[PDB]
Amino acid sequence: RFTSAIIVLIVINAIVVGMETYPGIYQPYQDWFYLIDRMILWVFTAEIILKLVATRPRYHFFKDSWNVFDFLIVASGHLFVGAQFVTVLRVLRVLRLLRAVTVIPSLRRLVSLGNIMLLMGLIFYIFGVMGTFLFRDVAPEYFGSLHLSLITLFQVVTLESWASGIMRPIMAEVFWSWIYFVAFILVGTFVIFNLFVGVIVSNVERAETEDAE
Amino acid sequence: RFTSAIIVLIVINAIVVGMETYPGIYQPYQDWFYLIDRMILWVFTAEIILKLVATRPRYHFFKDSWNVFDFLIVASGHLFVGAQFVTVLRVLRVLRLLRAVTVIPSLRRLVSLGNIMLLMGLIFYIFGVMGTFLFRDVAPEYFGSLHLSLITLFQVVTLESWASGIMRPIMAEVFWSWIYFVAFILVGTFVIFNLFVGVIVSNVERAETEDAE
Amino acid sequence: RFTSAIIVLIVINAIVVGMETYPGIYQPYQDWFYLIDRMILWVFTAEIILKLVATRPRYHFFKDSWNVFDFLIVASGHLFVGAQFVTVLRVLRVLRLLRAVTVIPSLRRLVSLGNIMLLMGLIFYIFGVMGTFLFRDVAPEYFGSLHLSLITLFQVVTLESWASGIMRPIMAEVFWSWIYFVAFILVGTFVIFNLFVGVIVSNVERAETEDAE
Amino acid sequence: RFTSAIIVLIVINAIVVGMETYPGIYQPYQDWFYLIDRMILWVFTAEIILKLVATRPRYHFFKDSWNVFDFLIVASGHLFVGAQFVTVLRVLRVLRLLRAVTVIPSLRRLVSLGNIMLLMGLIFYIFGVMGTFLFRDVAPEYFGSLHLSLITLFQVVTLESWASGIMRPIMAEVFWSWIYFVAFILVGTFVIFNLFVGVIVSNVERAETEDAE
Repeated sequence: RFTSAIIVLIVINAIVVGMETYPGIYQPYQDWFYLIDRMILWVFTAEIILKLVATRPRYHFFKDSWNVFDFLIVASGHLFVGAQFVTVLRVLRVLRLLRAVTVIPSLRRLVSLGNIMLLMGLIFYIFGVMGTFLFRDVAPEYFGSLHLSLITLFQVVTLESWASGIMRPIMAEVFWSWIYFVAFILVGTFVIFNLFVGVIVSNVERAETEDAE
Repeated sequence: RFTSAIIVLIVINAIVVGMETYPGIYQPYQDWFYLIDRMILWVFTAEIILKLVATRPRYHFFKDSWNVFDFLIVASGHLFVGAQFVTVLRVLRVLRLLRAVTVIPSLRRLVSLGNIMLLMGLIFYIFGVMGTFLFRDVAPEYFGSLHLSLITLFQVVTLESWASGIMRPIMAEVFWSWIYFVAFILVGTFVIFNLFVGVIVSNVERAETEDAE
Repeated sequence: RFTSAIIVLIVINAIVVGMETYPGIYQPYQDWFYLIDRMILWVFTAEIILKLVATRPRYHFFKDSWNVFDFLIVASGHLFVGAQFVTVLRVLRVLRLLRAVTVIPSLRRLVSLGNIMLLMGLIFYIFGVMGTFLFRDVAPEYFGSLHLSLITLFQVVTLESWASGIMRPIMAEVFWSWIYFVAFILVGTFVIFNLFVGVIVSNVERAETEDAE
Repeated sequence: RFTSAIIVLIVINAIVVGMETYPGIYQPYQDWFYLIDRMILWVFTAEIILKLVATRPRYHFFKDSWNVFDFLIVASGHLFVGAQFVTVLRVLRVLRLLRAVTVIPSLRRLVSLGNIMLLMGLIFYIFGVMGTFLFRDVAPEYFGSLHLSLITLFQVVTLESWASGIMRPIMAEVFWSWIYFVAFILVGTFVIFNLFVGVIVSNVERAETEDAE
């Protein structure tokens, strides 16, 4: 019943945080949700404390990642409303909704690429700098800076409005721009496909390892 | 021949409902399709009744989901044209075209995510509220409300016009907006891929279970 | 050498057809490509005839689909330039480039859904008619007609500009329009994924059947 | 330590090339990065030379593709700043960042379609020419030329703004244009899916061959 009680509050406070967003609800029942917040934080501190002793020596609790998360989460919520950064700590309190992941199984269940990731990162950097020198002057919004180039090239990998929005217009100035992007799309696309082809093989392999165990 | 006769009418009435849409056809042969509708509903009531007795004791019919569906469908079509909600019941009559699914096999053949679905739902809620507070004032159409945020964030997951349509314009006001969406896209995208990676493993597993049976 | 000779011409005439497109090239070497066309058609008729006798009794040739294709293709190209439909037959001549598929292996190599396809078709028809009645008046371009609805709903399945281009604007008039499309997208998307999940299982199964053979 | 030393410089020069992009940084520390470039090129020439002798007889070095790449890369960087094409050789120097791929394993690890690729290429050519004759006059930007048609048809395969951006507008002039594109999309899409269905089967097969070895 302990866990169920906690999971319940999480959902309850979770829905309340959404109500706290509405400026309207805030005028009438501003305090009501305010107090309920103080109450939940308290019950959670008590919960955390209990768990601490029960975990085994207090140490073990600090060993578990899920527990430490719940600890840190509650800690931030504990910090007085006022503070150097009243707002940030105030907003980070919403992170407690993440408690839902820890408290309930399965979710945690769901929650080998580095190599390819690094290669791709290198690729983006290369084309990012090249693109900047190639279209920054004429297209300052997209290619103006290295960071602007990074974001635009990420947009093209997602293939969102790459032609109509980016390439077609750029071709007006530079007819050969297609030479730059088509190849980029091919390489980027190709890697992504292989990446997936690799994640699933490791997936199926895990299934077999599971049967062995 | 009984089933074939029924499947035939379904297709016939199915094509007629499409004709009933055209205001033009309505003027000339309005009545012709009108009468054909009354006739089909009748033959279907007779059909349903027959099935009821044949199913075994009348009970069994009420046991089958496909049969109950056909029952409820026909029932709605039975309700007099006029009624409190003449229109709704009148439009719901089109649901009888769904009879095609029940009557013919295979279709029914085609017709383990909850966990991930819940996690994602939680995620959208979190970002939905955050986005509302972050861009609602400046971007009332997209972020104005919690529900508006939900729809816009769903659009970005589909990756449709996220950059050109949403992000680029939002960056004008908030340059850091990219920090909010890129991460969102990664998380959302990542889950989706894993979700698929899981549905297919359960799929292939079913294939093996089938051979065992 | 016979086949190689034929494959060569195909590629040669194939490149020529592309040149025949340019109005410029047409002025200078209009005749040159014109004559080369007559020559190739002739050599192909001779080829077809030879094959006919060689196939075994002439009959067998008419048994093979690839051969009949090549036959029909050449036949159309044989029809005099002038005719009732000088243009159509003239343009259909380009179909001979398809000879490349027949003549060369592998291509033919590359070149269980019906059930789902039918279900989906039914689905589109249902929503197509519903959409027409729902937004045709206000949105005649997209929903104006049943066929217009079909094309727009196909666009949304491809997920191309569904929100920014279609849904967002439609919401201006109808705020609940999202209720109609989101569900549509889910159903359509879901089926597509399962469809793929099925094509690949049949694919892998074929691989195993191949090893058995 | 030798390799680590080299991998380090690569990353260091890699970050410097990105700084060399900024016109601002260029004014203050233009020379500083300039000299560091000369120094790295030197250490790399020495590196290449050492490897040459160590490879076994100098020959073997010239046998390895990775080594030859590193050789050619450095060679271009060696060419004096000034030259017939001062700029091109100057820009190609960035290719040395590719050294990262050679020097570090894994990347190289990541780095059976021809048949389908050829078929698709043929397909694009066919539709490319047809599209040109069909919409070039009215739509010169998209269909104006054979090459313009190629790029636009590639855009539609990516499914980016095909309807809203291309098809819808084209329908204004030609209502039947949908007949041309829908089929194109189906064929192109279908092949792509099968292509993937084939790459992964070869992938999984390699996994099995690996266990055999």
